[PDB]
Order: sequence, then structure tokens, then C-alpha cells
Amino acid sequence: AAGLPQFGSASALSTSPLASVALSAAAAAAAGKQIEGPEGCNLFIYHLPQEFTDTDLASTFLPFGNVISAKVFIDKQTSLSKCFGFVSFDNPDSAQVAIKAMNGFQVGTKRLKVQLKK
Repeated sequence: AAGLPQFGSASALSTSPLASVALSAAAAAAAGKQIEGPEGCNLFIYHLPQEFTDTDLASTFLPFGNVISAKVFIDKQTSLSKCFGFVSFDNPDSAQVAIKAMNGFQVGTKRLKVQLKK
């Protein structure tokens, strides 16, 4: 071939008669919301297990314009539920107000620690 391939997009992987394929686990990096923006309105919270998603916090504070959310799940093996989420606000002080004035994870009995950083 000419040696000119097209990249940038993930293509489908078909199976082959070769059989015997090595399976490996991968940790995708998806951000609860829109791409990154101007920092200064960001918040780091840590209260709940892996079930804590970044999208919930972003949505709540959303006046917090450019919304970039990520999450950090923590469990020793499978049975430990303690964890934190990361959020990144890129907007006027309004996003800042979202962070100081608002906790980020409520569970029937849990409250997330919202630590503000501008």
C-alpha cells in the first residue's frame, strides 16, 4: 500500500478465524460535560463512593458557564464505598459562587466536602 492511513476516529474491530484473543481492561477518560475552559472557578470535592458522578455536580452549579467535569472513584477491591469527584468551572465569579455556596454530593445519608479553588 501507499502507506497513508486515516486516523482520528475509532474503527470497528472484527473477529478472525485465528481465535484466541487476549482480553484487557481499559479505563476510558470521559468528562461529565463540555471541554475545558479558563480555570479559576474550580472545585475539588470528596465524599462518596465510585457512584459519585461529575455530571451531577456540574448540572447543579451550571450557572458555572464552561462546564468541564471529571470523576474519581475509590474502592479497595469492590466492597469499599468512599470517593471523590473533580469539577472544573470556567466562568465569571458566578461559578465560584456555585462552589463555595454549594456542596456537591448528597446521598440519602452523605454529604460531599466542597473545597473551593479559584
